Amino acid sequence: DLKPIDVEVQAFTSASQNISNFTLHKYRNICHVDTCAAHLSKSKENKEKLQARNLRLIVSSNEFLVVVKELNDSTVDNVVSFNKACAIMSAGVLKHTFDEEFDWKLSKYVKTNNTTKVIPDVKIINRLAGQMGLSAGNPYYWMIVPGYEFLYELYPAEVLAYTLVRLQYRKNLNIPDSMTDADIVSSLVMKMNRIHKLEQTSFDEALNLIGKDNVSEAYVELARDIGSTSKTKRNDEAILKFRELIASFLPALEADRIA
Amino acid sequence: DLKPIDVEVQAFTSASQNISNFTLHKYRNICHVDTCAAHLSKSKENKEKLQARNLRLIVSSNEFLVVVKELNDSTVDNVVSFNKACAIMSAGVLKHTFDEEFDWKLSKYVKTNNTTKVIPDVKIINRLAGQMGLSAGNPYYWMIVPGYEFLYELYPAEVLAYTLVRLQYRKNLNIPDSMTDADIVSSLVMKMNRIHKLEQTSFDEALNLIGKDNVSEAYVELARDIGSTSKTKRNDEAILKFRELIASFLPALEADRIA
Amino acid sequence: SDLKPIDVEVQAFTSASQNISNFTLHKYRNICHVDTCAAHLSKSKENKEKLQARNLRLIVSSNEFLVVVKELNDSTVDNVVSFNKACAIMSAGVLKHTFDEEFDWKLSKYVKTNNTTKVIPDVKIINRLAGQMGLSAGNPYYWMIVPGYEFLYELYPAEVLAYTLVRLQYRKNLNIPDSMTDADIVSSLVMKMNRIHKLEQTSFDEALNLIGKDNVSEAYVELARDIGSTSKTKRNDEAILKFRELIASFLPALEADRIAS
Amino acid sequence: LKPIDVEVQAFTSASQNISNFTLHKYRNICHVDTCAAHLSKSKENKEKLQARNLRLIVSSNEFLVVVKELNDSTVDNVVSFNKACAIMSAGVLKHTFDEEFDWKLSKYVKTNNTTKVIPDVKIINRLAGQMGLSAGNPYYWMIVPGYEFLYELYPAEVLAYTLVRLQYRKNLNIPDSMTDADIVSSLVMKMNRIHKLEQTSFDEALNLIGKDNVSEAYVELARDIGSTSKTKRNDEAILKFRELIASFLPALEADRIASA
Repeated sequence: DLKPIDVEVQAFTSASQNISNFTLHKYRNICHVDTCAAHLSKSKENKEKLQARNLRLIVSSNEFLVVVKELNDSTVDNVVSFNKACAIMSAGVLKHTFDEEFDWKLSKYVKTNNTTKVIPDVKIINRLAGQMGLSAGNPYYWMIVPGYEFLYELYPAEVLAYTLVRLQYRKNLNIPDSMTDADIVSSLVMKMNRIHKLEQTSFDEALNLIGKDNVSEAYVELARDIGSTSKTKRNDEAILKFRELIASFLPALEADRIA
Repeated sequence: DLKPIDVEVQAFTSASQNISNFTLHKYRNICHVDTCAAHLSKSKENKEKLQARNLRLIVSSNEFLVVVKELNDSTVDNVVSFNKACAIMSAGVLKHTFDEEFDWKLSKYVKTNNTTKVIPDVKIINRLAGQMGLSAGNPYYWMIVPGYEFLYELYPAEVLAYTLVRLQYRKNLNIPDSMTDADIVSSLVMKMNRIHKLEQTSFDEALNLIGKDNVSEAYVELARDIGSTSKTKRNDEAILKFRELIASFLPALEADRIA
Repeated sequence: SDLKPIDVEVQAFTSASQNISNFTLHKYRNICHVDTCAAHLSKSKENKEKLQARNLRLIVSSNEFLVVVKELNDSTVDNVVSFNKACAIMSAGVLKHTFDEEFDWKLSKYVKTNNTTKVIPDVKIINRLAGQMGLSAGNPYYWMIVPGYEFLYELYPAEVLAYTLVRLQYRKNLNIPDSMTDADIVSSLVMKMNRIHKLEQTSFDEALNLIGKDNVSEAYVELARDIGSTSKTKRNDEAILKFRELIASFLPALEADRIAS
Repeated sequence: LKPIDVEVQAFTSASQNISNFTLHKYRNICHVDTCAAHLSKSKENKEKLQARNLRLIVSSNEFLVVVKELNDSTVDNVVSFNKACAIMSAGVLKHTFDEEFDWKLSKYVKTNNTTKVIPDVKIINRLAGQMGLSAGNPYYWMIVPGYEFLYELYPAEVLAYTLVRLQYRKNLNIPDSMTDADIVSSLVMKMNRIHKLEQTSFDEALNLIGKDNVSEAYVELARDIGSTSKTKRNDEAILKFRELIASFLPALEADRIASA
């Protein structure tokens, strides 16, 4: 009566799991600097378009990336998330603005040996870095991008310092209160757990390996010009006066209510 | 399978933004009312299409608009951004639902003179206005659109009152919590800043030029039905009333226990 | 010339484009064979488990079946329904033979139910949900204790509200999770009451007096009379207390283990 | 919509009959890697079970017919989903747990095995993974549906896992639709059968099996969760990060003085 269907044995293995071993080291030379800087300068609009369609971004005469929403995870190297796309392109630019990068086998910063010395076009503007008070030409300019946390494997002290700046200067950076302090650091802490094995390693050990003085120097540079523009003050003054208006309206709100 | 759109490389520069003057007064008569109301009722789907291609929107038998993303906005009169397009079509409907508009020469509202009496087709639905508790036929119905802030130059007290409502009832309107309170008012403040010159003018001076009584009239109208619409207040009232009922029944319950 | 824009044809968004048809139990009043619908209801837990994997076809009489599905794809089709609507339709089919009266909203009163054939639900079919409240087979309320019962408000408002009252009061006795706020308990009923009573322009006391607070109280007394505890539920509650006692005992050993690591 | 037909079959007092189920009737039916492979597909077997009864071949000599709970039988090889998973789990754990319980001696005797078998370490248990276990852990294949039936063989280990489920229910993605009593009810039912809890105390039961054994297993399982918690790492990070930012005040003032 039970009429059972046969179920063939088929174990769940690593082959059936998500093999996401993403490293920026497989993408170090795919950018034409001014091209990837341009794509990064349009990160807001690229994200708006990504809501509707997948994107194809040409990054050099020899390479392109296919940008997806993460749910479309694929082993194919040049199919990537939005944050991975942004990190890959930023790495292509920062190769020419940061003199040093991290060697995890030597546990130290080493010189980035760059055959070709290229200056990113100083006329390409990064609105995210401009909100911080950074100006075009700053070496950190093209690090202020979505998914910057993936850069931790190349520039750990610089990436952590920016995360620290986001944590301290929430309000100057227009970060919503919906974002807890954990929301700010969680992406970075995932990257740090991958490299440092935080289950078996402490945060003190990780921070001393990359060097707190390195983090200190980057934090000072990134925080130097954070503040408020005239627009940010006008918006803050408006909110306070708009709530004044809302308050002065309640007599008439309850009067219309009685009727 | 992923069908990606090609994204043309075009860097953001200081020349990227049209800082050019925009006045709704050169678009006052281009709409056939029900046609523009029909486009506005599809604002969500038009924006999705706009990510892939520019849009040609026929607004009457004499006029059309070319819709582009913001960085492609032009001095060309019929090439407009998404928000300007929606504002233009909203003004075309609102000229037949709002009796008065603002004259900045005379610092007062004047009567809108309409050759033709036209009622917007009450069967065209504004999903955005339903979220706020407005029903079709309400004179404010087709002001609840993207880029409504551009309407400030015609209906300043009404536009401000809606902004006040968006600030106070953000959660009721299911505004994403990714948006700060400054995000909610920024667009309006920018338009108020161009017209009132808020670097040499006070918010109080601006608010008394348009009239705090007028803002109050409109705030009461728009705020009225959000309150009576709150799912959360109905449920809270119910919980208290329900517990009052349970207290009512305790004598009957004890009497039943004895029998 | 270079913008090359695509043409967008005018096509207004209407109520034809929303299409939320009004669901009424009045279009399903005679589709049940009583013992068949009570049996489907007696397996609501297992029907719900099966719906996670596949859509369901439930035969309700020799002339009718329902197709139960998760999140109706704008189902305008009458026989294609949600789990809660399917459960309410089958519950109404049974309660037509156990409740003597139903509500007439044009008369604002309860009226007699026109039943030519009086059928007794098979008393051997057990409702585990009603048994958890302390109800016994044969109770007229037995097959009201079902998922999606709130839809029955349009036929039995005072009985549906009274059950909601028992759920709100006796959370703990009825194994209701803390993840369910008190609003979560009443929200579906309040949506039904809003649709019928127009609660934007009517008070809760207006609504409660039209259906009748004495009607609510009679039903509340019936449903709350036998609320209590089984030996099993005290065992679980004692187990939870002792288990936490153990967890506290072990905090020395866990701290000792962590610094060692 | 391709609906499945659901046969009408009322729930009665007949639908469930209390019947003795002992894992001791099934101790040698598994080929270890085969049962581990079935357990590794527990989620997919459950989805299949909603539509059809399943036949699972567990060795070259044996198979189980898996049915929904109300179709459970006294027939040995017709079993519920939870019983099937527990039978296959005991088959794997016989070669990973060194000791099992003797309820006539009221203590853990040694598991004697003719053949030394190691479960294929490349078969993955997804639910043991989110708990923070890694393949090769002796507890790896206890983290299965219906594990509570294993109390008959590994009472301290089963109780310890139930303890971890109660405390760290958020870390283990346990649905919040479940009460704390939902988490322990199945274990208490089995504890009630063996210990006669109406005429026995919990304290009596836990002393028979040994509170020391329970603690040992509890610490093992609880430590792997702690180190695994994403929320905990983020909280630690924020504390360390606030300290670091305070560290930088002298360097910041030095830069503020240079800027002026």
